[PDB]
Amino acid sequence: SLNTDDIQGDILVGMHKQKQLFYFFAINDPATFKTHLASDIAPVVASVTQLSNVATQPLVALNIAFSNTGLLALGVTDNLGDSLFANGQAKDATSFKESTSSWVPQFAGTGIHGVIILASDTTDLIDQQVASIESTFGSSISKLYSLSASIRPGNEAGHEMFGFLDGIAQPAINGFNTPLPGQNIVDAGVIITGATNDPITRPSWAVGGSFLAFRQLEQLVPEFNKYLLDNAPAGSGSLQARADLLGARMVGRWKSGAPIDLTPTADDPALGADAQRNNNFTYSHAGFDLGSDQSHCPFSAHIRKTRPRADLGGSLTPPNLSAGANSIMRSGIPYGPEVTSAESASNTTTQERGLAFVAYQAQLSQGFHFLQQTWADNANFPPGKTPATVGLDPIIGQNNGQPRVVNGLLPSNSSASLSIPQFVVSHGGEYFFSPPISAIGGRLSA
Ligand code: HEM
Ligand SMILES: *[C@@H]1O[C@H](CO)[C@@H](O[C@@H]2O[C@H](CO)[C@@H](O[C@@H]3O[C@H](CO)[C@@H](O)[C@H](O)[C@@H]3O)[C@H](O)[C@H]2NC(C)=O)[C@H](O)[C@H]1NC(C)=O
Ligand SMILES: *[C@@H]1O[C@H](CO)[C@@H](O)[C@H](O)[C@H]1NC(C)=O
Ligand SMILES: *[C@@H]1O[C@H](CO)[C@@H](O)[C@H](O)[C@H]1NC(C)=O
Ligand SMILES: C[As](C)(=O)[O-]
Repeated sequence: SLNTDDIQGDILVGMHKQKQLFYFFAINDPATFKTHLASDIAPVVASVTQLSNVATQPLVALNIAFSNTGLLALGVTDNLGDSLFANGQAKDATSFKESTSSWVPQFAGTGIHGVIILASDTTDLIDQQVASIESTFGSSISKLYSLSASIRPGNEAGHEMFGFLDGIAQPAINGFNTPLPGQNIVDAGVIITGATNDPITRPSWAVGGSFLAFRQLEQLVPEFNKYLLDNAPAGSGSLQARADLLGARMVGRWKSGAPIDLTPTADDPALGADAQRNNNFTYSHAGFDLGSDQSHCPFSAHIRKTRPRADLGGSLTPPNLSAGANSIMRSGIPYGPEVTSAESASNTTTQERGLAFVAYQAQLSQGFHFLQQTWADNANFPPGKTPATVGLDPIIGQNNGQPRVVNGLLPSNSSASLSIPQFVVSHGGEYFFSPPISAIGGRLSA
């Protein structure tokens, strides 16, 4: 099975901290960088084992990942077996029908050699650890960009910026996770490079790693909320209820985490909070035609677009096991301030906030990149539906900056289209490789 002593913590279990910093660096002096990578970083890289034990949480959890150009800067010229990783995310932007005009300039290029993920319960601890790293490495490293992120405050902890409980759904790794009801079950090699049934040849030092797809996704929260009020379906329910319904129809879950498939007309917070129930569905319903029924959940809903379940065949009763190879592990975390009074009032965002999106997978072409291009951005996915035009994912679907046509959202008429402005704005990111911990003070320091 998996050697969890040698797998970086964020890949499989997440950092388990209130605050994170994504610290994007260039390598100036490989020789000196390597010395300190081996001596100072490697020994303190947090493993899955370490982060899985409540009694061995580090004060600051550290992970580290390298871009293609970072590996080359280290003289590591081996083929990692991933062309998307090699080319970098900036080159991939066309695949997602987005312009680099909105990108963080530092992302729009291949100058970034890596990212250090620091995680801690206070920003003070993170800041001090940055100081220690910079003093240790000196001018052998340059900070190019950073992004601070945090779990949201109070009762919104674990919710993303639109207000929805996040981090319910992940693939279970066969032989490692004990699966929850409804959860997909996949080979380790879907997530971990060189692991069980990863068909791609890797360098030996890379066995136990994963590809990290980072995306800085700004969310326009006041704009989103206004759209919901303005386009809420008619009905006998209150305006707030009907606006909330439309939001949940877009996501596929209510804010509590309750899947709309299991509770189509109102939130069920007891269900949302219950990990034994809140993923226990396939999209199939007795007496309903899977191909045309959007009364439980639109074909276009975010979670349905990103894990189709019964939409791609297989069991109509849970768990559905379809499309395991297109699973991602998600370790995203919100960034930016809470929505301010003035923004709430004006419906207009002025302070950047959103999701520091992190997806892990063994093949970028099967994971994040696939979900975004082949499913979310595909107006005829899922296939074989009636009507055939599902439209785009209303959360992440992109159409070159144009409003997205999204069908199925209104319960009264599945043929009714909404034309929806983007509420998520990509500011880009990069593809990294999080190596096994042994490689950090091993090959990468040699
Ligand atoms: C800021 C942008 C995004 C927001 C606000 C967002 C929000 C959410 C929410 C609220 C959930 C439901 C929580 C859960 O089931 O765990 C979810 C699930 C998910 N999202 Fe996102 N998401 C975003 C971007 C992305 C992107 C870019 C992808 C991949 C291309 C992605 C893939 C997924 C997947 C795979 C699931 C779980 C689906 C399942 O297993 O049923 N999301 N997202
Ligand atoms: C996850 O969801 C499934 C359904 O998709 C749940 O299984 C269902 O559980 C209910 C209540 O326990 C079962 O009800 C039974 O129906 C049979 C009809 O054959 C009846 O003879 C019994 O008297 C009873 O009413 C239902 O059969 C069962 N369905 C299936 C397909 O297994 C399951 O309980 C959920 N898991 C969790 C942890 O909630
Ligand atoms: C924000 O949008 C809501 C709903 O459309 C509207 O009632 C309100 O007047 C808007 N705020 C401003 C400042 O226009
Ligand atoms: C359903 O929506 C379609 C597409 O806009 C429209 O042509 C049709 O008239 C609608 N049906 C009803 C009953 O509103
Ligand atoms: C999942 As059912 C009880 O609507 O067939």
